[PDB]
Amino acid sequence: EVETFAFQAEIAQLMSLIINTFYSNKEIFLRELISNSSDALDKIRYESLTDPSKLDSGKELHINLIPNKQDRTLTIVDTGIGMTKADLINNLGTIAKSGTKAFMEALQAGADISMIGQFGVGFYSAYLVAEKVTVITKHNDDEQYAWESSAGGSFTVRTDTGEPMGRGTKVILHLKEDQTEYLEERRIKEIVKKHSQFIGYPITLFVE
Amino acid sequence: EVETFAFQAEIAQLMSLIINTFYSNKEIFLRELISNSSDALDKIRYESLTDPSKLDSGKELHINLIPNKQDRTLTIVDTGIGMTKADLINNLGTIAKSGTKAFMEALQAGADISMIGQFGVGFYSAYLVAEKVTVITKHNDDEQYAWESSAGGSFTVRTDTGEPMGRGTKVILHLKEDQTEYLEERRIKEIVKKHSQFIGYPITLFVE
Ligand SMILES: COC(=O)c1ccc(O)c(OC)c1
Ligand SMILES: COC(=O)c1ccc(O)c(OC)c1
Repeated sequence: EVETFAFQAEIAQLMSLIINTFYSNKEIFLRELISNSSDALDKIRYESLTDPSKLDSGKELHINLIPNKQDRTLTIVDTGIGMTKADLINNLGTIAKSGTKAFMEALQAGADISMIGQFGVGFYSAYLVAEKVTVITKHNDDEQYAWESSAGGSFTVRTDTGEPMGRGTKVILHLKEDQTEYLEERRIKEIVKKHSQFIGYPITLFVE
Repeated sequence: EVETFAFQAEIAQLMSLIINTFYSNKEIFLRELISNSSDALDKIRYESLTDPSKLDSGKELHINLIPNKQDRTLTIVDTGIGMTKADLINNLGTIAKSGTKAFMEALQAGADISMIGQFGVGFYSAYLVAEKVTVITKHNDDEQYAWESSAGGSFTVRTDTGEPMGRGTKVILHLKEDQTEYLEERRIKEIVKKHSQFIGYPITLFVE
């Protein structure tokens, strides 16, 4: 049982701007997703300070990067707070409609695509490299869900019955055919060291 | 009725490090506080998406900067989410104990004080310039409280009976005697334009 939703107009415009603008510095998508993971891990850590049972669903707070050259996917897994169904539908827990407005203004006023995360909409930079993005997520207060979108104006939500994850978010990037450099160990290491060296959680790059 | 609490050891060490290290670039405190305000304004905006009555306590989302040369105070007011008493006691809603550990590591590994906000403890940069900091805060789910600290290991919390604020946080910076440049309109404008030009809420600098 799949539900199909329309992106808000402003988010659909932001997505096609990302997909359609000539912009070579695509590697910033990973920085953006790891930061979001870091924020989600901060929120569950904070909750746990006053309610340690919040961590019943898994105590280890970390980030895994899993390339798979067969499936052509790069997956970012965190054991952060997770998202509820309502969070997923509301632009994955973000204020994306006003974040998009602020980002658009900035882009006229001289800004570039790499500053996207300053406007709270760094998630959508996933579309610099992915033809399709699948987000599996489990929050303590809800069931496990899968969100999916290949852009074009709509996303689906379904309850996910695949591999239980306990708590956190997996962002599965189905990479565009010319973006397979982001599955190479060397290149992912370079990028993590470049843009994500002061993240306060361990980041494990899986090998194949 | 005032309660006096001990800072966690790690926070007390972070504070005296801020107070005691030779570091000229003190102006970053304002960037750090405005960002925290921006995050708080993002959280109430998000909550309001699905429950517009959240905004009953005030619909305008913004930031005010109020210098007062008489009192020698610079106050940053936001109409963000606010903090509960429990948030105030738990390091003002932050994961400051692990943020301090990550920041300390980074400072050995070559980092400088200006990167503090990357470790989620930018609030404490207030002590680059303030001999004392008072935080008045009102969350929808709680009463209005005042938190206060001149560092030295302890902070107080009291319910605040002064001017009702509706919803949000006021950070009152009692500036060190040699830090009065941060009360000059020109200097605050310069800093806001330098470090806080893509904040997605209006920032009003009051005049005297
Ligand atoms: C709370 O939201 C999250 O847990 C979360 C985590 C990772 C992400 O890449 C993400 O995109 C918005 C959201
Ligand atoms: C939710 O926390 C807040 O609303 C908040 C707002 C402004 C600040 O400067 C701050 O320091 C921690 C916290």
